[PDB]
Amino acid sequence: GSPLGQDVFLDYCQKLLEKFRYPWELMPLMYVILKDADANIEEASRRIEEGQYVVNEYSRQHNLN
Amino acid sequence: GSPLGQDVFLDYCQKLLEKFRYPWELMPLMYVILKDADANIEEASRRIEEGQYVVNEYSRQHNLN
Repeated sequence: GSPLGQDVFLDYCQKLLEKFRYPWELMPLMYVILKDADANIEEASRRIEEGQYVVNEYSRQHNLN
Repeated sequence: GSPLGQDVFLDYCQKLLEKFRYPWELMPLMYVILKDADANIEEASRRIEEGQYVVNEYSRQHNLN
């Protein structure tokens, strides 16, 4: 019923958290992102990445001049 | 999206960013979360919430504060 399945989950977060070196308070975010990407960092990172670029891109196109 | 497919998306993001008062640098995260919750803040917030509690909870059992 509840093996490491959860522990690993937080472990990936700490890793996704390390991959993006996010602060310790964004664990709830890293946590959800993985909940969607089946918890697969490689599959979860591709989202954040697009996100980082996505958001940044939205900032490049507009350059907030 | 070219029409109101992406813009709305960032709108929810900025809103989710406001609902949780997250800094402006977590738009890539608020962005992904919405990507999983059909972009519906209500369905997306429920995850974060469980997340905040989830992580916080994991912080109580082990007592990390």
